[PDB]
Amino acid sequence: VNSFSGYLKLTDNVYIKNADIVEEAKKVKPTVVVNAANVYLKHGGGVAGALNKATNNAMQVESDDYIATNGPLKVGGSCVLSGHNLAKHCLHVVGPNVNKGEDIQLLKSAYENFNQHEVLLAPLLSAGIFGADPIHSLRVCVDTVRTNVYLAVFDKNLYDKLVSSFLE
Ligand SMILES: CC(C)[C@H](Nc1ncnc2c1CCN2)c1ccc2c(c1)[S@@](=O)CCO2
Repeated sequence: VNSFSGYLKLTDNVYIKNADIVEEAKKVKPTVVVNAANVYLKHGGGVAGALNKATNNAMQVESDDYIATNGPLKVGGSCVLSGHNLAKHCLHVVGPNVNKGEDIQLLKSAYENFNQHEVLLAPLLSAGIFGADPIHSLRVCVDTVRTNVYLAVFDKNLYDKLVSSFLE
C-alpha cells in the first residue's frame, strides 16, 4: 500500500513524476487516487476517462448512482467514492475549466480538498483541456496542499517544463 517510487521531490510534501496516473495506481495501490472530474461525474476523456476505463466502467456506474441521489458537485468541490481496483478510494475533484469561463481562483478550493487525506496520488488540476496555466496550477498545489501529494503528469515535455520552472 502507498509504495510510491521514481518521484522528484519538489517540497517536503509535494512530489512529481512523468507517468500515467492509471499505471501509477496499479503499481502503488494508493489509499486515495484523485480524479480530475467534472460536476456531473461524466468520465468521457482525459484523466477521468482513463481511470474509468481501467475500472471496466464500474466507476461510471457508481458515479451515475451518486449524482442521482446527491446532485452535481460544485466547481472547487469534491466527493469520495470507491477506488475500485485502482485504490481504496477515489477523490473526485472539480477544478475550474477556464476554457468555459470558470474562475481560476477556484483552483485553490479544488486543491484544498486534498488536505482531508494524509497521502494521495493525483493529477495536475485544471491542466489539459481545462485551460489553466500548468505552472500556475503547480504553484497553487505547493502553496495550498499540506498533506503528502504525489503528482503523476502524463507528458514528459510538461514534466520537464514544470520542474525547470520550479527550480528557477
Ligand atoms: C496535463 C495532462 C497531461 C494531464 N493528463 C494526464 N495526467 C496523468 N495521467 C493521465 C493523464 C491522461 C491519462 N492519464 C491532465 C491533467 C488534468 C486534466 C486533464 C489532463 S483532462 O482530463 C481534463 C482536465 O484535468
